Amino acid sequence: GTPFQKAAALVDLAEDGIGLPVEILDQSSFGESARYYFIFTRLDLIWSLNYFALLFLNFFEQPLWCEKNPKPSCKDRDYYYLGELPYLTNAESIIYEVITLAILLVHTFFPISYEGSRIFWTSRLNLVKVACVVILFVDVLVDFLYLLPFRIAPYVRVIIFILSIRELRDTLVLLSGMLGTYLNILALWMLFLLFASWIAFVMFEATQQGLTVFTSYGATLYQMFILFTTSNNPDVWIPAYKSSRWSSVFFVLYVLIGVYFVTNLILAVVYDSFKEQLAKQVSGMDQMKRRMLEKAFGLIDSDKNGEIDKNQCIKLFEQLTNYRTLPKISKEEFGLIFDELDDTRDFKINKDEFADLCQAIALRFQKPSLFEHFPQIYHSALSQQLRAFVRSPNFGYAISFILIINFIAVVVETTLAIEESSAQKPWQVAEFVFGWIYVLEMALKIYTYGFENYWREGANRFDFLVTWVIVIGETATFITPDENTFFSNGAWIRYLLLARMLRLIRLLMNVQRYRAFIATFITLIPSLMPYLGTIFCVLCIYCSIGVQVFGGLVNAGNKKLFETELAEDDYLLFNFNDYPNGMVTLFNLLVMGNWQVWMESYKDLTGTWWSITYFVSFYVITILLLLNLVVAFVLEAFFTELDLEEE
Amino acid sequence: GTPFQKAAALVDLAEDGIGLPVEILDQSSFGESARYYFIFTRLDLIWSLNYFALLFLNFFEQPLWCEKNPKPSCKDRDYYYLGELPYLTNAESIIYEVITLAILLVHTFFPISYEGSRIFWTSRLNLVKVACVVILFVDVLVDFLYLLPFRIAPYVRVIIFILSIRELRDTLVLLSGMLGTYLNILALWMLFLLFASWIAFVMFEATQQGLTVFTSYGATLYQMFILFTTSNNPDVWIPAYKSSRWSSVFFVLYVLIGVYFVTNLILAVVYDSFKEQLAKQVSGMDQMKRRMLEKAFGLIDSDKNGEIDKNQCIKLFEQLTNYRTLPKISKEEFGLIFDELDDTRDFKINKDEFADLCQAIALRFQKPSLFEHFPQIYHSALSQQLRAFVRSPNFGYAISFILIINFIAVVVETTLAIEESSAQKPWQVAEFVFGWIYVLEMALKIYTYGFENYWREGANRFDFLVTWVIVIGETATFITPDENTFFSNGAWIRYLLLARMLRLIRLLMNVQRYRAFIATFITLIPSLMPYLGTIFCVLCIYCSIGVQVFGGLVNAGNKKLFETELAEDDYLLFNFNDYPNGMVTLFNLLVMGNWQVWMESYKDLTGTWWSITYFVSFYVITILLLLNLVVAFVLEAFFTELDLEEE
Ligand SMILES: [Ca+2]
Ligand SMILES: [Ca+2]
Ligand SMILES: [Ca+2]
Ligand SMILES: [Ca+2]
Ligand SMILES: [Ca+2]
Ligand SMILES: [Ca+2]
Repeated sequence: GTPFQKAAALVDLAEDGIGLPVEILDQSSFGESARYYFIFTRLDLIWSLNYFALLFLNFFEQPLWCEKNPKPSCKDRDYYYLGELPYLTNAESIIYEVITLAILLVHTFFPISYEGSRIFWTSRLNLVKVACVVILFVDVLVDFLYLLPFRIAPYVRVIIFILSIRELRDTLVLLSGMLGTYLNILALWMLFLLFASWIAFVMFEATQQGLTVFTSYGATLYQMFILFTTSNNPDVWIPAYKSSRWSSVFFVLYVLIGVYFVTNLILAVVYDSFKEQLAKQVSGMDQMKRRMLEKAFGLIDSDKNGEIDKNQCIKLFEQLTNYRTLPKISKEEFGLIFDELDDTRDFKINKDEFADLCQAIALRFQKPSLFEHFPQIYHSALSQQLRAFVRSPNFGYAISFILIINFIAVVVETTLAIEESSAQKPWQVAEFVFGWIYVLEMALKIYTYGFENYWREGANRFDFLVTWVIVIGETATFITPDENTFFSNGAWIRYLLLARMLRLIRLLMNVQRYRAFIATFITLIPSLMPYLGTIFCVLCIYCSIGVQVFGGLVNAGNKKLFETELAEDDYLLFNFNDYPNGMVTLFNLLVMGNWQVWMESYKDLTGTWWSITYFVSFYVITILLLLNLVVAFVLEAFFTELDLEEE
Repeated sequence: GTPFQKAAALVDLAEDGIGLPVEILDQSSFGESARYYFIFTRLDLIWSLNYFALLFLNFFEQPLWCEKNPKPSCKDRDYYYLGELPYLTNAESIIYEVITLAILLVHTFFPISYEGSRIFWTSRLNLVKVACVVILFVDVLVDFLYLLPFRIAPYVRVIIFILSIRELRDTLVLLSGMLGTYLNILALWMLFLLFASWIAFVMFEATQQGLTVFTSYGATLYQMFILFTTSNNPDVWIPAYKSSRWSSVFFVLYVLIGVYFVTNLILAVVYDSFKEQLAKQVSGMDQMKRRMLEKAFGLIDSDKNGEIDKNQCIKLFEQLTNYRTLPKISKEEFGLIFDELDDTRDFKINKDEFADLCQAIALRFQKPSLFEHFPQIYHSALSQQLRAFVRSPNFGYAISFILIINFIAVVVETTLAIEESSAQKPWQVAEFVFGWIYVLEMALKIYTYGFENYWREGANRFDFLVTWVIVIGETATFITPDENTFFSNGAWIRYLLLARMLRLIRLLMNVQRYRAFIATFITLIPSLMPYLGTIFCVLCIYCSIGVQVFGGLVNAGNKKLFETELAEDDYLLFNFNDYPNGMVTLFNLLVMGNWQVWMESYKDLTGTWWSITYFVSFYVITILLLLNLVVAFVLEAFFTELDLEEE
């Protein structure tokens, strides 16, 4: 047991909670565990692809109501308002499930090799993983034997995907703590709805608005709930306004208080409670991080001198460079990290000074040209003029001028979109020239800045990709002037025109005051993914429930469907017949635009009032809790960055 | 010229920028100005009532399109979908205008008495006031002579009302300061809209969604703006979804990015700019206050010793107690404030120590019973038992039990809302007893805590007034069992139930966590008044413009009206025919619920595309600027209070 290997393992554990068990580093036969751990970590791309394949299977499964015998077979894609995604047959679904299940089974039960026996079977996460895998295997076996109330696999495989990502696991734990305070503010919100309905039920008792809308307290409470979202504001109290113009005062007060006071109060409480959960998690994670780093320091210094020498600190680096979960470190970066690590400036790292290792590792990002091989070409009299001009401030001025000319060429080309293909070639030739100029621009930039220096920053790598993607398509259209099924097609021409448009957005980066706002938007999406992924997983669960409950009520032969608001508004294509169909239907309810049409219509098709619990719970869980959390993220991101420049 | 009088005037100026001119305190004949200033300030209630009456005249004026000769006379209130507020005849309008104009003219030109001659005519605010008064007088004279393109008096009197209140003027100044940054963010929003519209127009060129919705670039931009409002989300791209389910991805991306990113960025920018404006205004006002207080202190101390004695300070107190714009101060409050002001504890107030006078004045609010006159009654064994019981914690428990019994009685009474008046008498008697026992509670509370100590708090006064208002109504209903036109009416019974339900709301204060939120809302309402008044004035201006432009297009005989979205949705009662009608029509656009129905319909009635400039500018000015500001205020208040409790 080499102490440096254990120190590297402890550093890997300190970077994030994922790693080797703590109690096996000093245990005998540790290398046999490290080897299997490295082998397991070499296949993380395969594991992630398998998990995404399991997640994306719900989109391609035949709906459960098709497993029965409807009067027309559901291959009639127009009768049920289905569309555009194929269904997997029995053989295809069976083989896909078998392959994915085998890979998942290998992934789940492999940690037992480097975790021993008792440690694997005493972890709650491993226990729930094994339980989910066993449930999925039993479901697959039952399905194979049949070829049953309902198919439970869709829910299970979504759960497996959620717990397979560390960020998705963390979000659910945080939401668990919020559940106490969130339920508290829902009771206050519920009391406001309950009493406001009581006032409106007795006020409009014998009036015209109580004989058609507020027929009973349940009807009143139902209508006052929708009014709280301002989805039917003028519609609901037309009869009250037609019989008395003073009745509008009550509804004006209710909407104003409901929207500005109550709705904003929920957002403030949700964000405040969630922000408290970060403090508990971050402090706990950081406290664990420093404990692991401190323990690693003790292993390295067996002499108890208190500090590590230069070579000993270096020897740690090549031991921790075998891990793929740690930032890449070069050979010359070894001194760079040690130079930056030293805070007391004594050629030695201290115990409390060593606790800033993980932050130090991924902070260097610096440092030399391959065009310096021949000094008779690069160092020329005319070369300096080119070198001066490319680095001159007018270089951007010239490129901006070219972009403006390109902008003029694009807008005039889009104007002649109804003309035939006879006059499109002259503009194609002009666009052909514009493609190579930008390639010439980026190639010239490589000649001056170098190759490796040109590739260091991540933003330029995106510019490298988009420049090459658009030029190969542009030149492919020109080198093939005869008729083709891939270059003269209407779809290909449209894609070409869009590509040049997304090139023109670069002009918007010239405005510094606008460029800052775009940069904030770009840097926010990576940090918003775990919360956006949770919303996607919640939609997946709700989509599976919607298909199983509201399966085939929207047909071309239903009689009660054409009397509902769904048919009158021509929303028949937004149903819960498919998984893709229900995935975009839940997006329409996500934005709360005409959202009560589906809630009203599916209540009539099911014929029961219990069906509205599907939509009420979706609004409460997703709109009020998850979307309000995402909204609060965008505000806090802008508020901190905006105030930063004035400081 | 008594120096204490000038010191009191300077303190009045320090409290707020409204007061006597600075350069007349040392000028000769100062008392002749102070007397007129006090006389002017004694009539502030009359001035405020006159200003509010002038503002409220727009609601009672006959619309200008009625001044012409429509085919039916507009006394037929149903033909034009008018309703419920009377029109002032020529004589009534003339006399009301004369009275208001006379009072306003007296108010405007009275300051010239205590401001001299040259000072009055060199102030920009006074010049604007005089110009507005002259314009209003000219309009009144022209109207009298006639009995003309249009009447300008509505806008002028709205402006007069706006500039007659300091808070509205401050809000306007801050908005003028913000205008540049608001335009800066609007330009980026417009660029985003234009780019998205270009992409959508080109990409759906020859598709079914481009032959019915995106017919041209202007129509595409219009529909993309409405979609950014998310008022027609599923409707706009139904043809695209019907021809290709993958087309929904573009619209999903547009809606998500637009709404979240752009809306929250605009809100953040507006809030940041307004906070900067608040910082500037507060800094300037505080600097002016300190300068005025320093000048007053310099005036008081003519001996240049550096500190003021006690008697001189008390003399300042009863010299400044003559102003009605300053907080009330009693006799012992003189010594109380003198003791509280002393920070160095030396029986003397210092130069910088005196600058904390305005804050100290309205901070005492303390300090004794009138029931102590007879010690043979108040001091008794049973009296002691009652005093112990009322102040005991079980007093609240018993009152809560009584209120719960009242809740049961009220709910069972409301259950039998369809029954006749024969069985309502027992419940009327029960609620009669409830009202009297509540009055007994209030009287006993007065008896135990005293009279003045009971009247010190404000919520206690509110409880007193509401209890008396409900009990007088209950007893008036009970003592008249025979048929009456005021006590057996259904409206009276409904009012009684509504009054009782608020008493039933008193129980909501028992929950501490809900009581904190309610108190936060209650203390938030006063601080939001200037912004709500600014929104109200903007709504008044827009209503006047809408009545002037969209006057009588909504009739019962129009042919192009029944083909519009206004008639199909049965929104015909929400038009711009009246001032009351337009005032509630603008509220429907305020909440952005089905808001494009009016924008679509009036474009067809006017027959021009310029009419949408009325609705777009309303959305930009009101929804994106003022309502966002109110929302930001609510969020920041809730956040600060919340974070205050965990601290
Ligand atoms: Ca790790
Ligand atoms: Ca050492
Ligand atoms: Ca050191
Ligand atoms: Ca004053
Ligand atoms: Ca003195
Ligand atoms: Ca002192």
